[PDB]
Amino acid sequence: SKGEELFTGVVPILVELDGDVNGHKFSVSGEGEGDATYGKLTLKFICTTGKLPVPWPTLVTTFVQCFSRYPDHMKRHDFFKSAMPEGYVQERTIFFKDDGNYKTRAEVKFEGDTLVNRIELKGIDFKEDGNILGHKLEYNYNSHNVYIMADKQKNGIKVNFKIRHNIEDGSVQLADHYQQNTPIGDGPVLLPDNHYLSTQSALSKDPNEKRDHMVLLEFVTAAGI
Repeated sequence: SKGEELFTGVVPILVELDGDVNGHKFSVSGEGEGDATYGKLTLKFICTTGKLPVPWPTLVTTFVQCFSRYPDHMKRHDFFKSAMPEGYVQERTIFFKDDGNYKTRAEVKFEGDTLVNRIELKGIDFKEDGNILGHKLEYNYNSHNVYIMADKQKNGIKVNFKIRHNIEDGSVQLADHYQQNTPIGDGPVLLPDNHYLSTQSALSKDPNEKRDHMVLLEFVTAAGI
């Protein structure tokens, strides 16, 4: 396919987010690199408007699936890379159990040789005293499976999954994800058979960094075929 060749080495990544959660406005910038050969991502995010109003972990999923490692035998199912360099639109709705929801819209594509993820986030109906606004989530992250399916009507894919956020009291915060991706260009893309992505992520901090930020290491590989 098209994009395949674009991912053959380490690619620099730029992440830009504009958000509003219950009237609290904020901006985030992130930079790093991805190496789809190992399904590996390394990023650092910085809250540019000051203190992040929600917990960092809640934004992970929002902050580039084209960096997933697809095994040789599954290359024909890699929609993400097939949409490059023109890119794709990724939209979601994220429902926090017994809490508010996030609505996101992003464009992911290449600007020169940098892979760009530009997002607009809108959060509503959050409880001022819930796990999100109340900042009760631990600073860590779990492994998940992300289910993918073809959408022949929109020439895209539909994706669904649940994230499990650990709460400081030992409990769990569920986050139901509903997602749609559609190509930006008019060129051909690869529509996949049902399959899934297996994820793992580690969160850390930069000891010498005074701004509000998050350091992220993540591995993702496709499976189920």
